[PDB]
Order: sequence, then C-alpha cells, then structure tokens
Amino acid sequence: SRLNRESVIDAALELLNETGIDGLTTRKLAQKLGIEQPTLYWHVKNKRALLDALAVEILARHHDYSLPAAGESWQSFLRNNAMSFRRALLRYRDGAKVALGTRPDEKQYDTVETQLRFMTENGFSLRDGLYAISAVSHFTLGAVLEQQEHTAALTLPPLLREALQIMDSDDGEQAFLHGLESLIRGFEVQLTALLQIV
Amino acid sequence: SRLNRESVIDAALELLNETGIDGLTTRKLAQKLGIEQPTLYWHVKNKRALLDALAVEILARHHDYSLPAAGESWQSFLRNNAMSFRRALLRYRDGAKVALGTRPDEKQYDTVETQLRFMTENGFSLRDGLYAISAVSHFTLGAVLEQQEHTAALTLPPLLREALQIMDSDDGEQAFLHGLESLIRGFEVQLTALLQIV
Ligand SMILES: CN(C)[C@@H]1C(O)=C(C(N)=O)C(=O)[C@@]2(O)C(=O)C[C@@H]([C@]3(C)OC(=O)c4c(O)ccc(Cl)c43)C[C@@H]12
Ligand SMILES: CN(C)[C@@H]1C(O)=C(C(N)=O)C(=O)[C@@]2(O)C(=O)C[C@@H]([C@]3(C)OC(=O)c4c(O)ccc(Cl)c43)C[C@@H]12
Ligand SMILES: [Cl-]
Ligand SMILES: [Cl-]
Ligand SMILES: [Cl-]
Ligand SMILES: [Cl-]
Ligand SMILES: [Cl-]
Ligand SMILES: [Cl-]
Ligand SMILES: [Cl-]
Ligand SMILES: [Cl-]
Ligand SMILES: [Cl-]
Ligand SMILES: [Cl-]
Repeated sequence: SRLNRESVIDAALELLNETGIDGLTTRKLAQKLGIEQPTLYWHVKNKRALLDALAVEILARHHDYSLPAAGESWQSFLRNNAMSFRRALLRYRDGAKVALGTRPDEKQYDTVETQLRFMTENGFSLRDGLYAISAVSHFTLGAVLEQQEHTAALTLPPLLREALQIMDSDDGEQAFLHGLESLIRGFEVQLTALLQIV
Repeated sequence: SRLNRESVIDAALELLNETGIDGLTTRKLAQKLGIEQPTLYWHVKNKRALLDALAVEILARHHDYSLPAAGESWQSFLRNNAMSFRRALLRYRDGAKVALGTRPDEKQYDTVETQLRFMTENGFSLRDGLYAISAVSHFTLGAVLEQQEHTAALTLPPLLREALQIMDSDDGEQAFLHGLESLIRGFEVQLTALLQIV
C-alpha cells in the first residue's frame, strides 16, 4: 500500500491500538502494510524512529488545545491545555508510554515556545513558568500512565477497599480534574506572593 | 546459587540495573543465577510475576517514609512521603516503569490503609484524602518517569533553548520540589474552604 509518512503513521497508530507499545514492532508494521521488511526499512529505520514519530503525531492529530485563546487567563490555559493533553494521550493504547520517551521535535518547538512566552507574559519567570508547565505535564502523564498501565496489567482493608471502588468510579477523570485545580491554585498562590514569605 | 525469594529478587534488581525493564527477561535472570530456565520456573513463573514482586520490593527496601511521624502534619507527611517515593523509584533503572504496572499487594495494604486513615483524621473526606494522595503519586511517578525515560531515549527557539538548559540544571529535583509545594498548598486551600466558594 502507500508508504508516504502519513500512511505509515496511520498504520502504525492502528497497530499500536492492536498490540500496545511493547508488542508494536517494525516486522508487524510491514505485515500490516503488505510489504517486506527491507521495503519498510527505506521508510522507517527502526522502532525508535517510529515511536518518536508517533509521539509527535498523537499530539499533532489530537492535542487540539496547544495554544491559549485570545484574552485567556494563564489559569484557564493550563487547565484547558492539561485536559487536551490528557485526552490525546488516552486516545491510543499505551499513548502515554509512547509520549514519555521523547523531547519536542522541531514542529513542536514553536508550540512550546509560545506557551512559555505566554506564561512569562503573565508574570511568571521563565523558570517558574517552566516548573508550572512541567508540573502540569508530569501530573497529567503520571495520571494517564496509571489508567493505561492499570488496564494493561489486568490483561482488603476497609478504607482501601472503598478507595479502590471510588478510584474506579470513572476512568480517573475526577481525581485528575480535582488534582489539576489543586495544582493550578498552588501556582497562583506562588505567583501572587512575589517575594513575600508564603 | 540460592533461589529463596530474597535472593531471586536481589538478582533480578541487579539485572534490572544492567538491562532496564524492557530488556529484563526470565531467561537472563536464569543465567545470572547459574541455573536452567525450568529451575527458575519453579520459583518465578513469568516476567509479570517478577515485575509485580520487584515493584513491591523496591518500595519495601527503599521507600522508608511510608508512615507519618508522631504529631506530623498532613502537609509535612505528604511532602516527606513524596520525596521518599521519588527516591525509591529513582534508585533502579526504569524503577518508575516497574512501579507503574501494579496495585498494592497484601503487605502494602496496611501501609496505604494507615495513610488514608491519617488523611481522614486530619479533616479530609476519604475521597479527597484519596485524590490528594493519588495526585501526589501521579505527579511524582510522572516526574520520575520523565527523568528515566529521558535518559533511556538518549542511549532551538530561545526560551525553549534556555528552558532545556534550566530543565537540565539537576536531575529534575528542583522542578519536582517546586511543583510538590504547589500541589500541597492547593490541597490546603481546598481543605480549608469546606463548603465556601473557592
Ligand atoms: C501539556 N502541556 C503543558 C505541554 C504541551 O501543550 C505540549 C504540546 N506539544 O502542545 C507538550 O509538548 C507537552 O505536553 C510536553 O510533553 C512537553 C512539556 C515540556 C515542559 O515542554 C518540553 O519541550 C518538554 C521537554 O522537552 C521535556 C519535559 C517537559 Cl515536562 C517538557 C510541555 C507540554
Ligand atoms: C506515594 N504515596 C502517596 C503512596 C505510598 O506511600 C505508597 C507506599 N507503598 O508506601 C504507595 O503504594 C503509593 O506510592 C502508590 O503507588 C499507591 C498510591 C495509591 C493512592 O494507593 C494505592 O493502593 C493505589 C492504587 O492501587 C492505584 C493508584 C494509586 Cl495513585 C494508589 C499511594 C502511594
Ligand atoms: Cl494502495
Ligand atoms: Cl495519494
Ligand atoms: Cl508508496
Ligand atoms: Cl505524507
Ligand atoms: Cl527496530
Ligand atoms: Cl550459593
Ligand atoms: Cl542461607
Ligand atoms: Cl535454593
Ligand atoms: Cl526469602
Ligand atoms: Cl515470561
């Protein structure tokens, strides 16, 4: 079939949903695409290059709240950005594990730059703007990885018995949205404080 | 050599540091222990059982701040507990990835139960006590996984150029400790607020 980049990635995402990350391999991708392995090699050199590319495309395709809206508060931006990120990572099996193993590529350069500019434009130091954005990223990745790794390993004292029932009410969206507000407020308190002891 | 549980786990942790998680296998563990694979099988049925056991032992061996000190505030406990957890996960290559794929086993039952009791004893609902503890866990796991997955994939616009230099000052300990305070304060604001709009 077609072996342009878009088509290769489509097939690889499809395979990722079928196999998970650990079971994703260039060999199986070749089969999915009806080609021989050396033909695939011309296009895709190894699994690492594949994964690097999938991370980028997962977000490009599905992380639709990369940038602040006109007039938007930084609180609101961070909330909307976290929810978008989380959505995009949940979209494919092992999506968060695919995203972990990567740094921003060129075309994300400009998206993350803007986000850091925006933070600095709202009273954050580069560093604190960065810590904020990274805390949100880490919290979100950590939380998605625990849904996704939960359900992957699948295939009592009373409070805990009940915590584990409450912790399975929904997918983790409640505990995530609650924590996200906590984190944002925490940032706000810090920003506000300037040099006052806080 | 000796194939009691303790000895098997010691060798497996040692192998984990040598190979990483993806490259850890029962076959290689057998070799490390100078035994044949079917001999290992008697003791260790597969990689999943191994990993389950490693997660438990990583924390048992190294997560030394599982419980609040007498008189300790819940703020302080959460801080000390997060720092302990983080330390323990960083101790072995792919430590956080090893921890992800697991639920508390029996002997952790009582440790996590206590922690949730303690939260409830300090004014939290079970649920909020739970969200707090899980937000901390997810933030910490997310942050460690990003150190560990960073260095594993290894083997510019100006703000970002500089964010990436600042983001490599230390291992991630600064950005983690900063975010942790933000998260704790966020929790405190929530607890304090009771039913007031906040
Ligand atoms: C979820 N958001 C907060 C960010 C985001 O919106 C994007 C995105 N592509 O639109 C990211 O790449 C993020 O989701 C994201 O994963 C990256 C992350 C950050 C700070 O920027 C980086 O370039 C970078 C890095 O190289 C290593 C670690 C970390 Cl935490 C980062 C910024 C993230
Ligand atoms: C880092 N700490 C906050 C906790 C902790 O001290 C321990 C520990 N063994 O001492 C945990 O197991 C923790 O580090 C930990 O990883 C678990 C975590 C929690 C809420 O309890 C659970 O039993 C549980 C679960 O089954 C699934 C997801 C989550 Cl987030 C959890 C509690 C964690
Ligand atoms: Cl075709
Ligand atoms: Cl075409
Ligand atoms: Cl083609
Ligand atoms: Cl294309
Ligand atoms: Cl390969
Ligand atoms: Cl011996
Ligand atoms: Cl002995
Ligand atoms: Cl023996
Ligand atoms: Cl033993
Ligand atoms: Cl196996």
